[PDB]
Amino acid sequence: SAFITFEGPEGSGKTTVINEVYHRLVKDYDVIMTREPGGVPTGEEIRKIVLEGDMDIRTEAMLFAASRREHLVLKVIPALKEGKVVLCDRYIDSSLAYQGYARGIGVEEVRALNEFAINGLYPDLTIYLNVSAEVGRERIDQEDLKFHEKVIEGYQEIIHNESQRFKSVNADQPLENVVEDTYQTIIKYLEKI
Amino acid sequence: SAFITFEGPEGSGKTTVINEVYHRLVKDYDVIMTREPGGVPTGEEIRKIVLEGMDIRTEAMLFAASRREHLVLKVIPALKEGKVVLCDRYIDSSLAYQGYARGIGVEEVRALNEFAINGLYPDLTIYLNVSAEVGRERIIDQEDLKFHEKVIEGYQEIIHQRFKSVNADQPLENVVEDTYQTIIKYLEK
Ligand SMILES: Cc1cn([C@H]2CCCN([C@H](CC(C)(C)C)c3ccc(C(=O)O)c(Oc4cccc(Br)c4)c3)C2)c(=O)[nH]c1=O
Ligand SMILES: Cc1cn([C@H]2CCCN([C@H](CC(C)(C)C)c3ccc(C(=O)O)c(Oc4cccc(Br)c4)c3)C2)c(=O)[nH]c1=O
Repeated sequence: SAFITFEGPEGSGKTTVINEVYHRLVKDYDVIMTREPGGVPTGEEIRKIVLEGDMDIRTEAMLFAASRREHLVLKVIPALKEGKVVLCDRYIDSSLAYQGYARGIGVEEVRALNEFAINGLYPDLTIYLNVSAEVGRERIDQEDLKFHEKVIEGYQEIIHNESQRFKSVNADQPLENVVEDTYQTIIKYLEKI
Repeated sequence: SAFITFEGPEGSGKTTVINEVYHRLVKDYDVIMTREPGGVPTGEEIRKIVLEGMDIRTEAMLFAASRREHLVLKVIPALKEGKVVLCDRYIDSSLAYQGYARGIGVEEVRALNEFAINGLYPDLTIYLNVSAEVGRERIIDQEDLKFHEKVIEGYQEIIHQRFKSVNADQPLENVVEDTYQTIIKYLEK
């Protein structure tokens, strides 16, 4: 079993990449792909509160962490117990970069919150779709651009402090190459375990 | 302004105490009575999830999220107006109930709630210290009795500066008087 998360800003091609990589991995592994809330009823009700939110950033961060726990308990943990490879589109690192860094709560504060939610369940491997701010901008106002750059800056601060868990993939390449590198990184990891 | 929370297990006379203290303090102060979620839309929606539908950590994070919304949208605006806010249950209830009695761990729940309150600790906290036996009589099953006892043990650990322990085994008239005198001494100094 392996718990692999996918991370990146908007414009990294993350969702297109995970979809392709998953389609290729299904041919050789017992794998599922999910994201939060991912159909878990409580997480879906929490999602509705977030979308209906000038919500206080700490309340928003707690709602993401509550959804994360419900999705972890109902979907992720049972699949890992059945020996599956679990691919998850966004996890703890999205809260660290968005709520912690870009919104300014602080990465360390948001990490403490998320550690309460995940109760030790860190990913075995996190693929970071490393898109430059400029390529990201072109794939997508001043406020939206400032936020996008701050999300990228946050991910770089997180990856600098936890190098071993992450595998950075060049997301500035054509999408076919991003898919290939991510798939190869994953199979290299899965064949070692 | 003053932020005063009230804590205690069921059967501590907490409802009677807050209402009677409110009625006496309104003569001299701009006072409000509140409890979470306290009518804050988001908090009320979180409460519906809790009541109409759970993993204990998800539950703890929902109480904390409702706590933050009630603090930001109701408590802080009242404190800014110069109000005395009488709040029925706060951080200490999550520590005693989720942390201790439900078994998540007091330290884990404390960290969660410090994220939620971001330094906004009560100015004063009245703990209505009732014995399990007097509390049980005021309430009126084995699992419920043991849970009530665990809640009390949870509060004992928390209490072990803002805390003012009032002897809630006394008749309620005396519990009210002691609580009111404790609050006046705080407000007037
Ligand atoms: C997992 C995670 C993600 N993200 C970002 C990633 C980029 C998109 N954004 C938006 C947020 C916005 C406030 C509605 C604008 C956004 C966009 C679409 C949706 C949807 O599912 O339709 C959405 O809802 C969700 C998603 C996941 C959990 C819950 Br609960 C609610 C939020 C959320 C964080 O910031 N932190 C995190 O931990
Ligand atoms: C502030 C706080 C309280 N409590 C306890 C105190 C004793 C009562 N219990 C129950 C819980 C139960 C699971 C439904 C049995 C209970 C009973 C009635 C209600 C209702 O308001 O109708 C209720 O809903 C709420 C209350 C507050 C916030 C949100 Br959100 C939902 C929960 C909650 C904790 O445990 N931690 C805390 O931080």
